[PDB]
Amino acid sequence: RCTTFDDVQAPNYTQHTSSMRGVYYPDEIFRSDTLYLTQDLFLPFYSNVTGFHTINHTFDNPVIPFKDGIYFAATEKSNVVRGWVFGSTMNNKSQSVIIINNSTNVVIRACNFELCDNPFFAVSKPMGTQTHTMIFDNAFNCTFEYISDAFSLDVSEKSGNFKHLREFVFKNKDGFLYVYKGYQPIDVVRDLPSGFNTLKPIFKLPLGINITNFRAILTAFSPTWGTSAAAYFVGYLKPTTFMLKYDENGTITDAVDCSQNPLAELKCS
Ligand SMILES: *[C@@H]1O[C@H](CO)[C@@H](O[C@@H]2O[C@H](CO)[C@@H](O)[C@H](O)[C@H]2NC(C)=O)[C@H](O)[C@H]1NC(C)=O
Ligand SMILES: *[C@@H]1O[C@H](CO)[C@@H](O)[C@H](O)[C@H]1NC(C)=O
Repeated sequence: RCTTFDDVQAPNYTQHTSSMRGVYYPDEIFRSDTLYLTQDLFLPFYSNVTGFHTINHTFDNPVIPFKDGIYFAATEKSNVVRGWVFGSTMNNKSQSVIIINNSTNVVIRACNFELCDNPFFAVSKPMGTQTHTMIFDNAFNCTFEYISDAFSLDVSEKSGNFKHLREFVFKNKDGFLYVYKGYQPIDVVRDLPSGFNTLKPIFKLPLGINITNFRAILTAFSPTWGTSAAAYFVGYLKPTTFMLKYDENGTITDAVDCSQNPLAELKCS
């Protein structure tokens, strides 16, 4: 059973900056102590980024075009952003893959899903426990199934600053859904803080599905819906030439966006 919310305020599509975020290890090669020039799908430095903010009567989960791949950040203190649906029609007329953390397991399922237009987890604000999981009402022709080892995640509403910055890069390449991940702690009340955090590949999903759109799977907090403060950010990957500095320990510690300006475009420098 799918549930829509009553009086949702429309999204504002606020604009923010990506600073120097979104850099990821572009492949599996273990380069070390070198500079590496490549042309790949990168998020250019100081690109515009769309901020979807959940607060008060606002609950931003619209269908967002996937295009050539995305950078996706989330500023969190109450584990609101819990997953994504990647697909095309977002109907059960086509294949979709759901990638979620449902508070005990990480689930990745590629099926013909009867998606809820307003998919959400629901948590009791007084009881502090997850009560509902309403993402789809039916599923058939399931093509991919992954369920992680069990864990225990704090689902309850928290107060104060956003303490967790969770970054991801999603690409559809060679029939695979590449999922890159990075994390860093923060303490901020708004916006996507400036910084640099290389993302590492965590999934290379052999789905082979058409992914033109996606939707964020969020968390409503009820005491009959309600919200808790959160925000995610979508940037679009573009074909760009980057120079990645692989340190002596094999770590990407710095990068130059060669299209940023002629000073950067010193071949590059
Ligand atoms: C998160 O999803 C997992 C996977 O569907 C759930 O684990 C399964 O739960 C069902 C009953 O709900 C059991 O029959 C299965 O044996 C479980 N599978 C595994 C691998 O443990 C889990 O219960 C879900 N968590 C929440 C909080 O809904
Ligand atoms: C999903 O497919 C079933 C039949 O397979 C159909 O009854 C249902 O209406 C579809 N979903 C939606 C949202 O229409």
